[PDB]
Amino acid sequence: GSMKYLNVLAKALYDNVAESPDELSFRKGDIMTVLERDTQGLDGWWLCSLHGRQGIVPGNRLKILVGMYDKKPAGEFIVTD
Repeated sequence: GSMKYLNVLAKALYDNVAESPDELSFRKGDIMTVLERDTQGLDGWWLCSLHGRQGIVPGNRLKILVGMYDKKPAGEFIVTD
């Protein structure tokens, strides 16, 4: 239905440390779900979710992996045109 998320994940190829709580701290080998891309108007920065938080992550350090095919059916949203 309407208002569905991407529900694709990506594996970190490189590690980082986050200086802000709005930024995600991840390490190489870890996997996070990508919710949307270019989330701050910055090309290549994706809004990912990991460890109970969501935050900005440089997608240039991630590799997209389809880890889930089954997912919520969603669709619970108002009508839109």
